[PDB]
Amino acid sequence: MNVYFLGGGNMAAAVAGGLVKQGGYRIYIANRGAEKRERLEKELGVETSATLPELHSDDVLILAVKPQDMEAACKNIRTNGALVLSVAAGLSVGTLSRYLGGTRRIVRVMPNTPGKIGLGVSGMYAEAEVSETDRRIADRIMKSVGLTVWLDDEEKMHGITGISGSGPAYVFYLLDALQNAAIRQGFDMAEARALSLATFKGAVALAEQTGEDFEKLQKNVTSKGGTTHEAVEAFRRHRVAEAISEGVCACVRRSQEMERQYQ
Amino acid sequence: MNVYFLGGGNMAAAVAGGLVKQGGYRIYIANRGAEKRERLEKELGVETSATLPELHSDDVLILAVKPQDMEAACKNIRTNGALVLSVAAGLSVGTLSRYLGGTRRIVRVMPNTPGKIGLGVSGMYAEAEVSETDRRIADRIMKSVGLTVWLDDEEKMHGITGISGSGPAYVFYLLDALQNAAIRQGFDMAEARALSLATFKGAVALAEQTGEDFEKLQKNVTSKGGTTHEAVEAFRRHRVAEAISEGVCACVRRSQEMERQYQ
Ligand SMILES: NC(=O)c1ccc[n+]([C@@H]2O[C@H](COP(=O)([O-])OP(=O)(O)OC[C@H]3O[C@@H](n4cnc5c(N)ncnc54)[C@H](OP(=O)(O)O)[C@@H]3O)[C@@H](O)[C@H]2O)c1
Ligand SMILES: NC(=O)c1ccc[n+]([C@@H]2O[C@H](COP(=O)([O-])OP(=O)(O)OC[C@H]3O[C@@H](n4cnc5c(N)ncnc54)[C@H](OP(=O)(O)O)[C@@H]3O)[C@@H](O)[C@H]2O)c1
Repeated sequence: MNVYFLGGGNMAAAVAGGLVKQGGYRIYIANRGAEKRERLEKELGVETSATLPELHSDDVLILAVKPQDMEAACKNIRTNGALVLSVAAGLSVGTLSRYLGGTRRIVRVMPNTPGKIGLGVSGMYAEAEVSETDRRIADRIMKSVGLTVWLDDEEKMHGITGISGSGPAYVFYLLDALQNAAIRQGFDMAEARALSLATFKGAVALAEQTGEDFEKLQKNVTSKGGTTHEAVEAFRRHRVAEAISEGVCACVRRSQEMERQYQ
Repeated sequence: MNVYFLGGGNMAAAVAGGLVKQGGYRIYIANRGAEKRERLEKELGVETSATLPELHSDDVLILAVKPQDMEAACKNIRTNGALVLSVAAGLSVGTLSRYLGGTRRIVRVMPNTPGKIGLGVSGMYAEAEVSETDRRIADRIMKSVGLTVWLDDEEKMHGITGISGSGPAYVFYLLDALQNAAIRQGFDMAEARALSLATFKGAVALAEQTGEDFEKLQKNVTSKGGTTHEAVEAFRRHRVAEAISEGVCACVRRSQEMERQYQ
C-alpha cells in the first residue's frame, strides 16, 4: 500500500522513517526543494519527487506541509477518494475538506517530535462518516512512531497540542531548570546536565514501571520535616504545578486563535 | 569478595540486587527483623542474618540503616579494617569514623530510588587518605545500580541530595502537574496519565540521544507568536524554573540542618 507524503519536512520524515521500520508500505514523498529530497533518498531510501503522481482510492495521502502553505499545496491535488491524513496544526477536518474539494475521507493527526525516535504521542480525530477500517489504517500508520490517542471531539485536538504537542518543550524547560539549580549548588555544566538528565530519566522509568499514581509516588518519598518536603513546599508556595496548568491554557488559547486564521 | 550490608531496607535491597546482576560478589545482609530477611532470601537469594559475622580487612561493609539508628547499630561492630561504604544521609565521614571507632577506610554514597531499577545516580565521596583502589571497589559497587558522581568536597553531598537525591520527587510532582493540566483540558484520568508519562519519557529520550543543550532544545521548538511560546512565557512570568532552584536551596538547607544533628 502506497503512502504519499505532501511535504518532506521533519514530521513527514519521522513518520516515513517509522513506516520503513514497520515494513510493507510503499513510501513516496513529494517535496518541491531538491536539497531535502536528496537527504530522504540517502537516509531512508524512500522514493521522492517534486510533485505527486496520480492518486487512487486505494492510496494513503499524508498532508504534511505547514498550515499556511496548505491551501495552495492542495489546490490542484486530486485525491480520487484516497484516504487522507493530515498532521498540520490548526486546520480542521472541514477546512481540509474544502482545500481538497469535498472529500470527507480524512483523519487528523497531532504528532509530537519524539516520534522522530519512535517515542511520539499522536492525538487522532476523524468525523463519524469515516469508517472503522480507515481509522485502523490511519492508526497503524501513526503507531509506527509511538502512542495514538483517539478523540471524540475535534476540539480536544487543542488539548493534545497543549499537553503532548508542546509538552516536550516544557520538559526541556524543566530539565534546564534542574540543571541550573545544580550549577547554583556548585556543579560544573557537565555534572549538572548529567544529574538532571538521569534524575528525570530514572523518575520517569520508575513511574512507568510501577504504574503508581504520580502524586502517590511523590508522597511515598517525601517524609514530613525532611529534605524533599522542604523543596516540594517551596514548589507549592510558588504554585509551580498551577503555573504549568496556566501555561497549558495559554498554549491551548493560542492554538484556538491560530486555527481561526483558516476557518 | 564479601559484601556485608548493615540494614536490609530498600537501599540495601537495591544495591544487593544490583550486585547480584553484576555477578561475582558474596552478598550477606544483617537485618534484625525476620520478616524482611524472609523477603530478601526469597527474592534475591542472598544470605541474611540477624547479626553480622566476623569481618576482615578483605571484606566490604555497606552501612544502610537510618541515620538516627546508626550510632547504636555501629556500637559494637568491629570492622577489622574492612572497606566501609555508607548510604546514610547526613552522616559525614568523620562522624562515621567515630561511630566505628576510628577507621578512616570509608567511602560515602548518596544514592536515589531509581537505583531500584538500575537507573540510579549515586554521589560519592572519600577523604584523600582513601586509596584509589578502594575508591574503584566502591565505585564498581555503586555502578551496579546506575551512574556514579565523585565529589571533591563532602559539602557537595548536600547538592546531590538537593538535585538527584530528592529530584525524583520533583519529577513525580511535575508529572502530576502535567497530568492535572490534561484533566483540566478535558482528558480522563487514564489519558491524562498516559499523555504526561509519554510526554516526559519521549522528551527525556530526545535530550539523551541528541546530547543537545536543554535550553537549546527548548528554543529549537518554540517559534515566536506560536503555541509553545505562550506556555513557556507563562512559565517564565510565574518564575517556574526559579522556584525549582528555590526548592532545591530549601532542600539543601534542610539536609545541612539535619546533618548538624549528629556532628
Ligand atoms: N511539532 C509538532 O507538534 C508537530 C505536530 C503536528 C503537526 N506538525 C506539522 O508538521 C507540518 C510540517 O512541520 P515540519 O516541522 O515537518 O516543517 P517543514 O520541515 O518545513 O516541512 C514542510 C515541508 O513541506 C514542503 N512543501 C511545501 N509545499 C509543497 C508542495 N506543495 N509540494 C511538495 N512539498 C511541499 C516543504 O518543502 P520545500 O523545501 O521543497 O518547500 C517543506 O519542507 C506542519 O503542517 C505542522 O503543523 C508538527
Ligand atoms: N532515598 C534516598 O535518596 C536514599 C539515598 C541515600 C541514602 N538513603 C539511606 O538509606 C538508608 C535506609 O533507607 P531505607 O529507605 O532503605 O530504610 P529502611 O527500609 O527502614 O532500611 C533500614 C533497615 O535497617 C535495619 N536495621 C536497623 N538496625 C539494625 C541492626 N543494627 N542490625 C541489622 N539491621 C538493622 C532495619 O531492619 P529491621 O526491620 O530488622 O529493624 C531497617 O529495615 C538510610 O540510612 C538513608 O539515609 C536513602
